[PDB]
Amino acid sequence: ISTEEQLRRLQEEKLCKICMDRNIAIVFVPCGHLVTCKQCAEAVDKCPMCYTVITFKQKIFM
Amino acid sequence: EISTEEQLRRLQEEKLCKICMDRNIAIVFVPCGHLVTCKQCAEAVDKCPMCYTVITFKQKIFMS
Ligand code: NI
Ligand SMILES: [Zn+2]
Ligand SMILES: [Zn+2]
Ligand SMILES: [Zn+2]
Ligand SMILES: [Zn+2]
Repeated sequence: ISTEEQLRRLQEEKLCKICMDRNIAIVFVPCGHLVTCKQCAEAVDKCPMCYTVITFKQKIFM
Repeated sequence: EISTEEQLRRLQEEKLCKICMDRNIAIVFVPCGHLVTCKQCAEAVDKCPMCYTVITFKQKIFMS
């Protein structure tokens, strides 16, 4: 409910779901999930969230 | 950015389509990688409205 806690929550959402250090920076084609930072995207050939095979790793910019 | 409040506001707003600001980004542009528009707003553009790079694909993304 508090501002700080809402904030902590959104920050935590932005984090790579594999290393949880760096922010997400890659979108998986073709499933379209935002899952990993750039480094961690080197370790995966299938989306961790939906297991779709990744045909391409697009770099993103907000 | 200068207070927890503005930090919150920014993280909340950056989810929003940058054109209409009425709904979440739902498209990433290939090849530039800009996250700019909801599905509706991406319909009209053939170049990214941020960097003007020709768009070869509008990839749907899941952002909540
Ligand atoms: Ni509005
Ligand atoms: Zn990572
Ligand atoms: Zn996926
Ligand atoms: Zn829009
Ligand atoms: Zn662009």
